[PDB]
Amino acid sequence: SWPQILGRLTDNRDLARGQAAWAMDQIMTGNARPAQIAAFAVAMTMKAPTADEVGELAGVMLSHAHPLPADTVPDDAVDVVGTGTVNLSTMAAIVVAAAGVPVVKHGNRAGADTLEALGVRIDLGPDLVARSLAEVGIGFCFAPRFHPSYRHAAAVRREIGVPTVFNLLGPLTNPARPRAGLIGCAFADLAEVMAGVFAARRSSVLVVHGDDGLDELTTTTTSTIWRVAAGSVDKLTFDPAGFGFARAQLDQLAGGDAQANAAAVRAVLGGARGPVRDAVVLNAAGAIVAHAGLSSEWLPAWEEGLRRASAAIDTGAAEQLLARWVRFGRQ
Amino acid sequence: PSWPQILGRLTDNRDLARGQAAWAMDQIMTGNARPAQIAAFAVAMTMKAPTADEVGELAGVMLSHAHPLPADTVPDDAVDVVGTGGTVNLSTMAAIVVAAAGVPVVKHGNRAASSGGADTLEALGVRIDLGPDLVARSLAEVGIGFCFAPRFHPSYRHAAAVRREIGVPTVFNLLGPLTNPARPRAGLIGCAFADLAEVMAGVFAARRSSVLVVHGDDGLDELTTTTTSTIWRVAAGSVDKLTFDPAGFGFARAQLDQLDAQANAAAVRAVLGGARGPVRDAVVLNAAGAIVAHAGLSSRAEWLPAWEEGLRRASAAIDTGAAEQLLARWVRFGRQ
Ligand SMILES: O=C(O)c1ccccc1Nc1ccc(OCCCP(=O)(O)O)cc1C(=O)O
Ligand SMILES: O=C(O)c1ccccc1Nc1ccc(OCCCP(=O)(O)O)cc1C(=O)O
Repeated sequence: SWPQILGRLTDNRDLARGQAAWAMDQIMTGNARPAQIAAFAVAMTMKAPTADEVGELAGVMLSHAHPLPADTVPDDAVDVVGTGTVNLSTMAAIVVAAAGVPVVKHGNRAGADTLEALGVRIDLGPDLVARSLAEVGIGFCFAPRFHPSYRHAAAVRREIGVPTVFNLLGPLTNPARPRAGLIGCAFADLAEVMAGVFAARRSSVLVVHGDDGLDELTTTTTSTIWRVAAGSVDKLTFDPAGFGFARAQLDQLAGGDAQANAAAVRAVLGGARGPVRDAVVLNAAGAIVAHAGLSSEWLPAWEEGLRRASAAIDTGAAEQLLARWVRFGRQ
Repeated sequence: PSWPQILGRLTDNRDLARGQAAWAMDQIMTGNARPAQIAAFAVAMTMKAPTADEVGELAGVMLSHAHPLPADTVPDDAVDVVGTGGTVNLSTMAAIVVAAAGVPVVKHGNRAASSGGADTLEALGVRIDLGPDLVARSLAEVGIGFCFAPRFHPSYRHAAAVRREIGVPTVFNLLGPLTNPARPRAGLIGCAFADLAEVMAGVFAARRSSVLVVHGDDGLDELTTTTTSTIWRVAAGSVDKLTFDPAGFGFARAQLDQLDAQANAAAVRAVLGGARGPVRDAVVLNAAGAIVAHAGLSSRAEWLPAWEEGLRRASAAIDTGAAEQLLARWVRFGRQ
């Protein structure tokens, strides 16, 4: 019951097995008042959620969500996304796909806004996302379309404004269920929890947190990486200087509205050089490294990832892929 | 100031700045707060661990919006007798006994949506839903009055609703006893939550009230006879933590089970009728506590002598039949 679960949380106790799932299921079946949703969200956040608990929450969401048709998602598909740099992750995603690694993203409007500004059709049913993945090499699951039952939880989150445990679930509830990815987490304390959740489902993932606060591999300083592979977690410090990347300023990597990001995307994929390109290349490589961690060395993998990412841009393959992505939505 | 700012601060486990709790409660009471914001605020403040300043701001806002009793109609030395709950039988009986001893009593409560304070009184034939003028007259003519919460705190209705929806106790559970609209300066105030009792006492202290905030070490929001009780003695803006043992005053230990509105009424009639037992003892104990608190208003009398006088007065109020008569007169007053 709610008094039971909420009571347990306000007493600063971890939940028993299944309780978080029950709570989430009530929320997802419209059997939860806004006050109950809000109380749970806040309490779960201030207690400090466990990997088990967050896993149960994402599990329920995925159990209710629209799936992609059987055998439409390649076994080695990847995600590139952050909890919240949507400009960097959107560009990295295009680059990774152009390098030949299938990419299936999942998001909402406020990084879907940027893709729409670029002329991409973001709101597609499972059948067409599958077609997009196969034919273009990339797909996007529009969260409101795939998680309609979450709308009540979505409204509460906007009403209270502040971040909660629910801010962690985006990368964990991709309806296409990619087994790999580059996952940004702005909250250092929670990044290890997310990595724990990915470890549980045996994903090959790099959970990343810039030491400057970015939910992305940064170039202004070092980054912390929770490398998830073989169901286990390794925590590393990462410095892109080891790969010849010059230090940049934080203000140089920041995003703007959909139109500004769209302009930045066209610039980078058009061959523009500077710190924005560098960050994109770096994060694209990270996703490729995660992809490699599925079927099997750290530095050689990175060096190869950086080559493939840079080439995907310089050959124009990334720019072409975007053009083909746009053209797909019209055909 | 905003909900994101305030809720963000609380979730970061920081105390609020001066005025923020007040701003939040004001929003809640002027209908400018979403149920989700209300619930988030109540839960977040609870898990952060509320301060006396913060709870004081909440109660302060509520009282600033409340309907007052008319000028010069509440005696200087009026007292409250109540618990946070979450012992209505005991506090109701204790209140009648205290009033019959000659200490003006003004209570504050609401009907229960499951049982509560007003329900016991209704079952006894008391008219609970009176306006300020009639509560004032009740207090003057009968020696006791009851402020029906919905009537005096109308703007609080949205907050009260959210309380029930989330179920679990929050800091909001402290506000009832802290927002008696007659603003009595003394009382016996029970708190079921041992952690928040000290906070309550701090709020009363800031007001320079003379109160015993009480928590039975068996969990009762009332002075118990089953074991010891923790009392936060509030007087002269100072809080003093004490442990109270009824055995020190000759009370035999009782079991918890020995302590429904129709059933509460029967228990009230029995005790006021002279029936001996653990229930009477508990009533006499808490009545005496209210009387000790009352004494702390004007005199700096010692702990022991004050209690012994309190116990004598409570017992006499029952044994002379004064308590029984006062209830009857209370019932007749409403029917007039
Ligand atoms: O807004 C609505 O009432 C609604 C109506 C139809 C379909 C979806 C609707 N809202 C949503 C449903 C799911 C959802 O889940 C998206 C997950 C949020 P996150 O990006 O993972 O953090 C978000 C919304 C929304 O209103 O934004
Ligand atoms: O229930 C509480 O937590 C509470 C605490 C302190 C004071 C009053 C409290 N309750 C209420 C206050 C106002 C109210 O308003 C009800 C509607 C009043 P009106 O019809 O507009 O005049 C209802 C309650 C309640 O307990 O349900």
